[PDB]
Amino acid sequence: IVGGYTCGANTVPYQVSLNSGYHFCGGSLINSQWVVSAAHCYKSGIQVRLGEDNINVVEGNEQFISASKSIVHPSYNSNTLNNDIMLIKLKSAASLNSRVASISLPTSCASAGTQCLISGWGNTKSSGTSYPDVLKCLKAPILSDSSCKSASSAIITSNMFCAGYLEGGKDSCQGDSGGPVVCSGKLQGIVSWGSGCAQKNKPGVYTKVCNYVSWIKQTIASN
Ligand SMILES: COC(=O)[C@H](Cc1cccc(C(=N)N)c1)NC(=O)CNS(=O)(=O)c1ccc(C)cc1
Ligand SMILES: [Ca+2]
Repeated sequence: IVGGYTCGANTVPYQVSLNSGYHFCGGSLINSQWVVSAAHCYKSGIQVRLGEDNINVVEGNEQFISASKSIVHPSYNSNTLNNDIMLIKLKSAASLNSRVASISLPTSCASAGTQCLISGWGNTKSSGTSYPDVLKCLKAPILSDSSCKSASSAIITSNMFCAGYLEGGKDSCQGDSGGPVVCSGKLQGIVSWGSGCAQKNKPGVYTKVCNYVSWIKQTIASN
């Protein structure tokens, strides 16, 4: 996260860290046994870490649980990042409490102008690299599709939405991928892609979760 602030230990209880010997992606706990993340974060041998703040120090509220199954969206296109979403089932249900909680799925799609909370342990520099050990937070508004396409010229599908600032300076970054974008207490997006980080007229692009609720629900019900 670039231009954000330190969230505070466990103030974002649904945030998870995907670890394969090191943190490589974020994720969101949607219930005691399932996590949602980005399809481009797919990898075998994933361990989910819950209740994390400083990912390099055992602080006492963590739950480390291995994944038993990973399900990338059937229509994920790695070239365009369309349908960049994946579900991860935990080998065992996590113990939910004040520091480890799930985030609800949306019942409707959020509108441009809505303020959302984005979080992660990704790079904090727009130029060069500097990885924080504690969770960073960023408040950012959903941008209109027209204002976005008009700025980045990049290809934005109906399963994506831009959030951030066209002036640059604040944005999600490398290592934040798969992380949550929460608006109105519901999971509305997943950190997906962008051109560099916090560059002017290059806002972050997120997976539009409201379009996948049916798939998520059905998949969780049969797996
Ligand atoms: C990959 O390294 C990076 O610094 C960022 C990471 C990232 C991830 C998720 C969201 C954001 C964000 N800004 N909100 C940033 N992405 C890039 O810089 C990618 N742009 S890119 O134009 O460099 C590019 C595009 C496609 C390929 C195969 C490789 C590189
Ligand atoms: Ca820790």
